[PDB]
Amino acid sequence: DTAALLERIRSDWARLNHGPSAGPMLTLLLLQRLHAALGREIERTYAASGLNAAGWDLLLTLYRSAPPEGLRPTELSALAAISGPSTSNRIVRLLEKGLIERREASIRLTPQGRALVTHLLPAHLATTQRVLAPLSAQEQRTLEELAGRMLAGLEQ
Amino acid sequence: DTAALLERIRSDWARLNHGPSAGPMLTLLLLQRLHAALGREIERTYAASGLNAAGWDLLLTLYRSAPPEGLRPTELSALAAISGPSTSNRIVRLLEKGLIERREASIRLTPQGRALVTHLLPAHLATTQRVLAPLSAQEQRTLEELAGRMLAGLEQ
Ligand SMILES: [Cl-]
Ligand SMILES: [Cl-]
Ligand SMILES: [Cl-]
Ligand SMILES: [Cl-]
Repeated sequence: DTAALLERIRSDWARLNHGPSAGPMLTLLLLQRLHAALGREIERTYAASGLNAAGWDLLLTLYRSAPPEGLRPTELSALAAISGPSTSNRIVRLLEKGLIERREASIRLTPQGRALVTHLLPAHLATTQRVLAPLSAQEQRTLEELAGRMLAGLEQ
Repeated sequence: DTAALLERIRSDWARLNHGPSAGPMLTLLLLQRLHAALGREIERTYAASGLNAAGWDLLLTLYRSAPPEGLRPTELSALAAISGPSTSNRIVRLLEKGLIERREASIRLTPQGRALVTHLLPAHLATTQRVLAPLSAQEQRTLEELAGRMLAGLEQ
């Protein structure tokens, strides 16, 4: 908790120097902690509906980005916020739960899946704005730029 | 990939408006994608040693932050970058693997655990600097501040 013990972690890294700065290690630690904390907040929107983060992401991505016929698996992953083994049986599970359907693959929301997102979105949108709220307009755009810029350097 | 389709995702959110801006949703999507991509890069340091992200984090946190007697479970979680169900049997597994030991709990590196981190750290440190490399001194510190600032708002 806090920046309480960033100083402790900073001085701990300094002891490893035996005769450069700790910024990069601290910055990544902070983003990692931020990723977890953001997870917690965003989760509340849909935890009671029985969804997890991978499930909500897939549903929401279809809601915003699927055309009426749906999205194919390549497209879908390219448009979703979350990828990786974290998302292994998300489609299987959501099919199971009646919230998405297939057609010819090609995936879309069922009516129950769409009403569900429609009902949660206002709170998801509220939480999204609330977690960024400590930051101004510049700052938010700056965060945007730096993240895109870092992210660009790694996308290969 | 790219900012190629941020514009697609931005116009997709705009269609949801029926009569505010998409920044927050895009910013969080970007941090989420960044978290995954960073994961991939950092992973290479220790994937061949058989570690995963939770395992490496625990070992490294001891390396930098444990005193000679080791760290108790509260302390350890407070000093580590990663928390949550992601880290459930990390201690069990690392004990199993001979890299950490207990004593009276209280956890520390075994000699094999310490040599392992000692050997990987240079590459972990290299990767850490490399993924932040697209950004300047200001920028890195700015990212640091904004993340801490967001993270502070959520730590309760
Ligand atoms: Cl994140
Ligand atoms: Cl999204
Ligand atoms: Cl991250
Ligand atoms: Cl660390």
